[PDB]
Amino acid sequence: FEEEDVICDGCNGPVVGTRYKCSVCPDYDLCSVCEGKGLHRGHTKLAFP
Ligand SMILES: [Zn+2]
Ligand SMILES: [Zn+2]
Repeated sequence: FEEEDVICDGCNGPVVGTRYKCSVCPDYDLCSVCEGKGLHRGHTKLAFP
């Protein structure tokens, strides 16, 4: 079966916990650490569990 893996665009680490996905870009996500450092805040994001 096919598996979806989310990798953080800031640090290339796996997104464990909350996923901050850009609503503008295709396929841009941040982990909570990179989100907390303020990456990519020129675009609205969705934060899902
Ligand atoms: Zn990260
Ligand atoms: Zn974006």
